[PDB]
Amino acid sequence: RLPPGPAGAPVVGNWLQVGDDLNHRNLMSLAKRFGDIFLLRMGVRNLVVVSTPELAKEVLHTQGVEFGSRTRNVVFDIFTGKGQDMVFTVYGDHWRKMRRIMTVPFFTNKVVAQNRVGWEEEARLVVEDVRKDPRAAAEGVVIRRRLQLMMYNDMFRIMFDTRFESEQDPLFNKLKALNAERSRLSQSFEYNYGDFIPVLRPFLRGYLNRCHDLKTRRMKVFEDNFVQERKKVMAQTGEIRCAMDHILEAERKGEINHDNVLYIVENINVAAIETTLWSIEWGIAELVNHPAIQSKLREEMDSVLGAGVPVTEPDLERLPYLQAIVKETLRLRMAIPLLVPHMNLNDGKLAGYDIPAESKILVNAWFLANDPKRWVRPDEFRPERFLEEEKTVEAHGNDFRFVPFGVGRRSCPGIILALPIIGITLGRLVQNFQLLPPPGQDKIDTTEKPGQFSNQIAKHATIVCKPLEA
Ligand code: HEM
Repeated sequence: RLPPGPAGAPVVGNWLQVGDDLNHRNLMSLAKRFGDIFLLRMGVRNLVVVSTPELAKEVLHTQGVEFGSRTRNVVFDIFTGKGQDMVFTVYGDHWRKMRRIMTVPFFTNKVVAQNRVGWEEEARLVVEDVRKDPRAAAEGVVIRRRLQLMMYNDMFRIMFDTRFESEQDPLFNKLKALNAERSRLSQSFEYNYGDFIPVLRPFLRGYLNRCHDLKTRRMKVFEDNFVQERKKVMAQTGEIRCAMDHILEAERKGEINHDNVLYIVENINVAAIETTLWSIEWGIAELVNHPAIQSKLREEMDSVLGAGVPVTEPDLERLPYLQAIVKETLRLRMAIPLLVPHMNLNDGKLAGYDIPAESKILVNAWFLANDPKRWVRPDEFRPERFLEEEKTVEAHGNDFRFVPFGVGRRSCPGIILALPIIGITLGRLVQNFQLLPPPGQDKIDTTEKPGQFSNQIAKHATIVCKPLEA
């Protein structure tokens, strides 16, 4: 009836057997013991993990409604207003409304066309700042730091038609720290006792007070420094000139309330910025460690675009090797490796097993994308696979082995923004630098740090960026 799994113990369930760190690696090991679908009890919380494309199809597509909700806990409830946001809402009319209101301002080809030259410039500014850093060509630079500013500027250009001038900008650093604390508080293991053993919830008072205050400070910065300016600019310009203008217009029309507006901002800041950065950083690391692939990419852009001609968004469709490098980075180095948790509001069935209502459903998407029984040597960083035996497999999940952006109703709408940003950024870097390891090393250390939320390079990479002219 229930899926197989390790026998639990009273009130702790499997918590003390498996620990707090549930990631795509040790969930693979459990799948090796218990099969394509297995159950864990984290105290009172049911967790179901599926590890086949067939089961991903069931969770994401065939029963996409039945399993189309999100799990929450007392911490995420504070930050999302108990699902008054977009990401962490259950499936229903609220989610439909939010998803619809966000489509025109954020997630169309027109949004891409209106923002691509900003993305292209922010990428060029990364190159210029690294190009002038004396360390970059010598011991190397931790390039994700400058790329972080690029991601902030790309996303705040879309949201508010604004950017941050430098890594030293006070507002940029204030916002960065609030976003970091927002995610640290929601991803910390230290509140698990009160979620898994709910009778202990009173002892979380202090932790939850900390979450309240963080939300207060973070929403205040969103409001004071970005949202209120748009109301002012909207009134004086009389028009709708950025994504969040559309959102505020929906509030003015009475379709949403101001809390919904701020939760959209809250969502984009945790869903879009560091997430894209992880893939860019991973791709840089693998390009350093695969010089032949790096040179082949550089040759593609020179051949297709011409020498010295910068890559732009409309060029990506005629740079299939660049696109394949991006897909292979999302495959081998999938940085959101368990997607986002799904949840069934009502009792359901998967693979014939009964799934209790409100179970947390995890798709091990990294494993789907790296299963040696379903891919040709997935351990290799081989972008050519997406030009050869995988040449029809795309990032939007037409093949249920490769679902880095999900599939179906709860799939990532930001795919339309992430893919061009990654491609432009990697292309621009390779057009201007030889990407090399630091002098004392032959390779970038690509050891994973797998967690329930992200699969980041464990050590932020120090990259030597040697100008091609040097
Ligand atoms: C490489 C970068 C990114 C990756 C790999 C990624 C991946 C994902 C995944 C796996 C999900 C959940 C799929 C599921 O629940 O089955 C998701 C959801 C979401 N993503 Fe992204 N994403 C990226 C960038 C972005 C960006 C740039 C934005 C917005 C500008 C964004 C906005 C969202 C939103 C709003 C959701 C929630 C969708 C819903 O629950 O209805 N993402 N993303």
